[PDB]
Amino acid sequence: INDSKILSLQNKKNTLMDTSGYNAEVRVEGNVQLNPIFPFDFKLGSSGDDRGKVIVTQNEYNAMYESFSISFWIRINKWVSNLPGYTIIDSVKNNSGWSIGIISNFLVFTLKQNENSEQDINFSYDISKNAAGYNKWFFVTITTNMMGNMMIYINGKLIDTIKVKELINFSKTITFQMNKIPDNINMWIRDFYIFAKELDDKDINILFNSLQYTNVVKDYWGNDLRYDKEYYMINVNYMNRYMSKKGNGIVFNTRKNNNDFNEGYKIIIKRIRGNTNDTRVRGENVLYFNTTIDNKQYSLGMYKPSRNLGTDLVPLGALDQPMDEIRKYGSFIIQPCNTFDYYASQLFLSSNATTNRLGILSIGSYSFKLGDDYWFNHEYLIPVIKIEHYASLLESTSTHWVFVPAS
Ligand SMILES: CC(=O)N[C@@H]1[C@@H](O[C@@H]2O[C@H](CO)[C@H](O)[C@H](O[C@]3(C(=O)O)C[C@H](O)[C@@H](NC(C)=O)[C@H]([C@H](O)[C@H](O)CO)O3)[C@H]2O)[C@@H](O)[C@@H](CO)O[C@H]1O
Repeated sequence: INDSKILSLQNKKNTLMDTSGYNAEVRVEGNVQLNPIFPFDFKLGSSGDDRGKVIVTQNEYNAMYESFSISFWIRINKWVSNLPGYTIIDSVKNNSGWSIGIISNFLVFTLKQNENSEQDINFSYDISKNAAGYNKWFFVTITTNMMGNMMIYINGKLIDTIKVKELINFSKTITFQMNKIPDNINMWIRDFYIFAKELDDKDINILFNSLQYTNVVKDYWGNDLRYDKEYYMINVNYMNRYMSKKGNGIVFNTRKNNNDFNEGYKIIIKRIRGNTNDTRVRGENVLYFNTTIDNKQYSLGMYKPSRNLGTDLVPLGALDQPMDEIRKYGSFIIQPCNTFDYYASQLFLSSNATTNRLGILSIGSYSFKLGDDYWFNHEYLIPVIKIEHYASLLESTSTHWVFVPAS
């Protein structure tokens, strides 16, 4: 409910300001970059004395702090598991207030009563699902009740709760600056809001969704997915695998460098149906995939395997196919699929480049012959389309595909 909003930090015509009506002073110092297109984020780094600093000084209010909520979008790169301690958003003055910091895989909200007494709650990201760092946009919501609980949500899901110690002096200043605690990282923020009440589960999820274009598909880091751009296409079940080729088949190989994404072939997404005013990829767009291998441009498309892999299964491969083959055998309908853990998409086989769905793109290990195979079948982990009878796979995580920018 926006009637409780008492701070609203936003980029408006390339100027950070408070749009809430309470007109807090916003000062910008040093290397702060503002994004002129959505989501209109500001960017800070950790290097230099000219490091980047946003000071928000609230105006005449702090008379409304028995319950409050803090909400914002944030992205950190490269947020590695051994990250040193950093304060990033600080509102502490004379040893009381609150603070937001990061260390290792933790983001920590600290409610500071005195120099001696101090409570914190945190979100610790799942390292097993983020081998290359948690470098994706996420939505933080912190709700505090001075006579109740102190909670943190991430992407609208509750993570950590603590009872507040019942007896605090709040600072009028909020300072966005990446300050190390006695290699270089970047930080993006947008839509930093403070509410003068304790938001509940329902309001937080309404808020969460209201700040996104739900039908704009996202890349792995949460930025808008785009046509005519090189990506690494990776399946959620097999994040430790890169795309390769054998014969006319696409095969997935195990990564040598698991702490980043720089292996295998790159795909470019090509629009067939969609909005031409921009380059963004949207749900119900129909599209196809190109990839460049040994300087020859191929396109992804179905092919007949050496043997039947299973009922209703057809493998997806890299073929030198003319546009009419792409239409019949390699056109897809994309739908966004965002989870707490990842920004992904589902891909349905298009009937002749229409929005009519014939199957779903999944993945699996199958034993058959590719390339120069002759005498024996071999196990290959391949992208595979389940035709017609794919109802059980709709909820399956094997149909969740992500796209990591390959610059
Ligand atoms: C049937 C069964 O329970 N088998 C057990 C194994 O289950 C498979 O485990 C492998 C891991 O080695 C995979 O996780 C596989 O899951 C998927 C997958 O590959 O991601 C889900 C996909 O939906 C499915 N694809 C399609 C198109 O349906 C594939 C696919 O069926 C296979 O890849 C084809 O070979 O499978 C699990 O099914 C696993 O628990 C092992 C561990 O011991 O135990 C087997 O008993």
